[PDB]
Amino acid sequence: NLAPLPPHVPEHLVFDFDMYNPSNLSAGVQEAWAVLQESNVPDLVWTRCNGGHWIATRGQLIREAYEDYRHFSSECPFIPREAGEAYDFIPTSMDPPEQRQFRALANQVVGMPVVDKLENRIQELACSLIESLRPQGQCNFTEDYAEPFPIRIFMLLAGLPEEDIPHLKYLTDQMTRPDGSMTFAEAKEALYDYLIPIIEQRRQKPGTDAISIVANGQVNGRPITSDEAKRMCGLLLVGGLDTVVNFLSFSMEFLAKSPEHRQELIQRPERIPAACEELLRRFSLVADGRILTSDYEFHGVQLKKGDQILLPQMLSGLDERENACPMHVDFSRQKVSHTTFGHGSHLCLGQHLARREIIVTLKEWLTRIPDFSIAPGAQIQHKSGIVSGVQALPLVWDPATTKAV
Ligand code: HEM
Ligand SMILES: CC1(C)[C@H]2CC[C@]1(C)C(=O)C2
Ligand SMILES: [K+]
Repeated sequence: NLAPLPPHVPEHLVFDFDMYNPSNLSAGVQEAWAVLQESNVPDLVWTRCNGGHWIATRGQLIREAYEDYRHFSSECPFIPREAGEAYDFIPTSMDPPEQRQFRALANQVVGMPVVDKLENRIQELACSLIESLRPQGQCNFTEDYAEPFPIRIFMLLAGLPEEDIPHLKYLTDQMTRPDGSMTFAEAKEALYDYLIPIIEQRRQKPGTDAISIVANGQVNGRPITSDEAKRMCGLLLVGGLDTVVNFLSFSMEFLAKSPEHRQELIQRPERIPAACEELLRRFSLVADGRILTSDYEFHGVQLKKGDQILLPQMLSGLDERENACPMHVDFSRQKVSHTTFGHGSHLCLGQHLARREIIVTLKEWLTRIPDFSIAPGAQIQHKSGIVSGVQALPLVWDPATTKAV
């Protein structure tokens, strides 16, 4: 149920939003979150759900809060409170100045030059998976492409066996969209139980994979400890297994429902980079936040030391103060404004690898299967959380319209 109102929270600012189960969920998850941006609702509200916390609802306030690490700390970034307390991943659980040194090391394994290195295998794998599904006339897109494609690339990058994917994917999902069988703390500890033996193994026998580079790496001179390497590798696992996976499915659900947008990109495959950005704005999917270090008056509201505030990256680009007609997808938008990959000092390091997996998917899929639909009568359901997603996505096409390349 609800959590009792704190003394400092005025009554006219209460709007009971549940981020794990929004009441408008059937209309789509972005639409369900967009109810916070209607005429009746203020820029900053308090919900009594999930222990009780603030939510900033506007792009202006979300950008402002992510720039100010002094008042708004990363130490406790997840809601509910006990998930945020247990959270100790690197570099996401630290503020500047100390987080900055770990960023350069993580950038060695997921940054731009490693993307260039992988580009040939990313190409190879997409074409292979799509050419396999092509004669079939149908697929559950989430199972058949959206999961195997990003995840297999990450397991290659990190040098882990493919047979381990089911176990790891399950644990990751409990951290982002819990079903109640595991607490955040139990999920995290089980991921660490997996990593520790492997990090010890590649510290005595180094390879060229991602885990070997992190474990044998250096932060601003000094050798990195086994503990820090475990906490950095934990984040990379979560990021590689539950981000692009979920976004690909939102993008393809839209494309199956809009043959005009599908056609524009077939006619002009050079607009596909630009299309990628608009889809990232419209189908943004991440929402975490920050904790108040002191009492602070933020835009005429009293925040108290210890309060959690959810600062949904998702909402910035759906805000009509930033983009006009925000629920409409337009590939020739003049300025595409979002904070899909974050804002401030914690800007997503894997964003280059993300965009390449997205752009290669669009180009290579439309090139082979230009005409497809949602399976008729099937109702598409979303799920909300720290990272939102899609439960299933049955597609159908007719194999005579396809092209073997
Ligand atoms: C659709 C794809 C993706 C989205 C929307 C996304 C979103 C984000 C967001 C919002 C943050 C900031 C978190 C915060 O401020 O608390 C972030 C950080 C981060 N992401 Fe991503 N991400 C994506 C893909 C990836 C991938 C594929 C990886 C690579 C394994 C990854 C690795 C990281 C890392 C290492 C950080 C931590 C950076 C730091 O704290 O300094 N992300 N991402
Ligand atoms: C997307 C992410 C990698 C980023 C925000 C949520 C996430 C799952 C993390 O724990 C950090
Ligand atoms: K913490």
